[PDB]
Amino acid sequence: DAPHLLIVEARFYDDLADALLDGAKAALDEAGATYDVVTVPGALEIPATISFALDGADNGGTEYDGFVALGTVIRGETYHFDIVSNESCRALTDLSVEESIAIGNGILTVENEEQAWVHARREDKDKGGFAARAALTMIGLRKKFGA
Amino acid sequence: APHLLIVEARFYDDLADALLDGAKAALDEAGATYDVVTVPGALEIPATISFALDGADNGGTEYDGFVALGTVIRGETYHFDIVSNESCRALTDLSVEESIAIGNGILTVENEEQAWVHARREDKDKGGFAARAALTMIGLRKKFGA
Amino acid sequence: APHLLIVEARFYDDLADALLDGAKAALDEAGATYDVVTVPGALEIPATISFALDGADNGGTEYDGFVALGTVIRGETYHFDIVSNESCRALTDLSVEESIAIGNGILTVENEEQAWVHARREDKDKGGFAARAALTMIGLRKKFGA
Amino acid sequence: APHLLIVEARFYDDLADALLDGAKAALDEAGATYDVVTVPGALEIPATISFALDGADNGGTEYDGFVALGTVIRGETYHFDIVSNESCRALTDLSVEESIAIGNGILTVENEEQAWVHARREDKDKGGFAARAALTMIGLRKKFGA
Amino acid sequence: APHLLIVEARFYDDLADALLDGAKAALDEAGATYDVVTVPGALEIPATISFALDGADNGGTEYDGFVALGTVIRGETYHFDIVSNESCRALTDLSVEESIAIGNGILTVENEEQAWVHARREDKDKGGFAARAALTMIGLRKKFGA
Ligand SMILES: O=c1[nH]c(NC[C@H](O)[C@H](O)[C@H](O)CO)c([N+](=O)[O-])c(=O)[nH]1
Ligand SMILES: O=c1[nH]c(NC[C@H](O)[C@H](O)[C@H](O)CO)c([N+](=O)[O-])c(=O)[nH]1
Ligand SMILES: O=c1[nH]c(NC[C@H](O)[C@H](O)[C@H](O)CO)c([N+](=O)[O-])c(=O)[nH]1
Ligand SMILES: O=c1[nH]c(NC[C@H](O)[C@H](O)[C@H](O)CO)c([N+](=O)[O-])c(=O)[nH]1
Ligand SMILES: O=c1[nH]c(NC[C@H](O)[C@H](O)[C@H](O)CO)c([N+](=O)[O-])c(=O)[nH]1
Ligand SMILES: [Ca+2]
Ligand SMILES: [Ca+2]
Ligand SMILES: [Ca+2]
Ligand SMILES: [Ca+2]
Ligand SMILES: [Ca+2]
Ligand SMILES: [Ca+2]
Repeated sequence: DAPHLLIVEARFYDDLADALLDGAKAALDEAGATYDVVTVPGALEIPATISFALDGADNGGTEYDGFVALGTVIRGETYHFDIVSNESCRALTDLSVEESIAIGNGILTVENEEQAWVHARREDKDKGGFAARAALTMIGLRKKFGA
Repeated sequence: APHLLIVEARFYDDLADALLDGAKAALDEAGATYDVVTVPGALEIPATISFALDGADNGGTEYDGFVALGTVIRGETYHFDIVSNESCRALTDLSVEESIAIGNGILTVENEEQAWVHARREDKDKGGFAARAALTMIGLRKKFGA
Repeated sequence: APHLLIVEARFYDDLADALLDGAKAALDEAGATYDVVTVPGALEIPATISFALDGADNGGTEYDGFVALGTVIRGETYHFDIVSNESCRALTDLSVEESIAIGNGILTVENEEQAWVHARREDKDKGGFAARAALTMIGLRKKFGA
Repeated sequence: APHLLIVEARFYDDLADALLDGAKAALDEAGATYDVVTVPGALEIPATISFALDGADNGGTEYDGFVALGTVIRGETYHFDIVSNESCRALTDLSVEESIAIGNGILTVENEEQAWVHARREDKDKGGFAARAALTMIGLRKKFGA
Repeated sequence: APHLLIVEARFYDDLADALLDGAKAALDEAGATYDVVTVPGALEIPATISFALDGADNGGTEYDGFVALGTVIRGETYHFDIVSNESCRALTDLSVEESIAIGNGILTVENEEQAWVHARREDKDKGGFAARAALTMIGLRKKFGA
């Protein structure tokens, strides 16, 4: 009866990933929701992964009520940092719309590691918790609208 | 009488109130009805409209149009620019792909000051503008017989 | 003679008049006829063309092409490059997905000065260029027998 | 022998000539045949390829590949970035979604000086590079038996 | 034993070799096999994977995953961000729409220096990272039973 979420975490920056995951798990536990955690190398493969889960579900696999995308992108000198954020979020958005699924976006895109922590920590901006809660809210709306 | 779904990303509460106030006032004056659904951020507004559409296709409330409200204030983190681009990008695709009337009231400003200049109905009234746009689009949807 | 639908985003009233004047001159000059539909902003131009396409598939007016007109001036707020990007993005995709003739006259400028330099038929004439591009695309569409 | 469609966005005539010369040369050298269709700007190149594909699916000329030729020179207007992004973005989706071989010779430069360095066959020969890329992709299209 | 398709955009030959060496080393170390196909630039990598997918649906080599390798160095021209943007964008959509395992080794850097810091297996080894990312995705694709 409790929603079962799939947390797809891009573990590029491990310590930041743990902050986000701790934020997300905290919010889900707190809400009485259960979850599975899957780790991917970077934000770029987060959408594909949710896609794998959806197709998996259609093949009798675990059926997730929603998803929590966790990740961190720190703009350094390279332009690929803009690309990771943009493409991962872009694909997630399209995904949430095209598949009409509940997705909490916890993909952090900051200038430096200092703000990354400010957003990743549950003690701070708690983006991971905000994302997990966002997924729940969307799970509720998805249910309300009878999508 | 058109019945709209107002989807507000209530990130900044005060601003959200201003925008919603603008949207509601504009629709009231046009004699249009509406429901208000709340989401945490602009990023979930498009999926929300999607939910509404699927629900409608499942016998649920059928909406004539949508008013998306939200506010994104660019501070320091590169995270603000993405919220604006995606939400509005997704809304644009959605309006086209689904051929629906969408008033885009997702405010993307530099700082809180201009946010209020745009959010307040006494000012630029972005919320009202978006609501009116939805009505205009609802009318065009009907004129072309879409 | 080709019959085009001119979809103008009337945000800046005077600049819209300039683009519209430019678009009409080019079409009148070419002998093409047209209807003009007005929307509040560039963001609703793609959906409007979408409405017209579905309207036509429902026995409504069949347009040979489209001329999208609009102007976005990048001021101080971040709510400008998004309008042009998304409006143009959806227009391009629409032209490919639906294989239709679309003249893109959505003007994206840094300031009011270039807006006028591009919007005036007497100058850059962005509207006429878009109108002419639409006609060109109508001819190519027929030439390829698409 | 592969037969390709060169779609040239002829906005800057001289540069267009340089790019076209480069593309034709590369195609001639490879013993490939080609048709040339001209469009006003890079923005209509993707729809044009789309017209040709639908045309082909209606018994029209069947092309083995495409060579998109164009030039965008970034100056002041933000519309220059849009043309570059949109045309190239649509071409890419088109190459993927339709599984066709496309050589991208849409030159996006800062100034005219570098435009010539890239456009001239004697120089960087962007046109020939795009023509050669199209050929390469045609061969690959066949190697995979897609 | 997974069989991957390495699609390398060989624009800067030496850097391409660094990335390929990094990709093969990672795949050989995992016991995975692979075929290597060369394209002229990052813009054709997505269409190439598309070719491989179709070819597979026509009884061609069935790949368990893909490793996209390439390098884009941002200079003065704006044609650099577009190559990285579109290629990566196309790859991302492809991986989602086709539910395929794709390791993105398309290196987007500002200068030759970071290009070398990332392409060398001895250093950041983006080629190996992409290859390993592809393997991880292959494993996940199977764990989820997609
Ligand atoms: O999640 C992230 N992934 C990153 N890797 C890119 C991509 O997400 C994939 O892991 C890999 O490129 C191949 O799929 C990042 N950077 O490279 O900087 C980053 O900041 N964040
Ligand atoms: O509506 C907004 N949402 C924001 N959050 C992003 C997103 O809309 C979602 O709430 C959440 O990311 C997970 O879905 C914002 N910022 O982060 O700055 C903002 O300014 N405005
Ligand atoms: O056509 C324009 N519409 C604008 N409005 C945005 C949008 O096009 C819609 O009118 C409205 O947002 C709700 O749909 C603009 N700005 O806001 O700056 C602009 O410059 N040009
Ligand atoms: O090919 C180009 N077309 C341009 N026109 C834009 C577009 O390609 C179409 O021609 C027209 O806008 C209507 O579709 C350009 N600029 O405006 O600068 C440019 O630099 N290059
Ligand atoms: O892989 C790359 N291809 C490049 N060429 C662009 C494109 O990838 C194709 O090779 C060609 O344009 C025709 O499709 C690059 N630049 O132009 O700079 C680059 O840096 N990297
Ligand atoms: Ca750790
Ligand atoms: Ca009809
Ligand atoms: Ca001046
Ligand atoms: Ca045929
Ligand atoms: Ca097969
Ligand atoms: Ca250095």
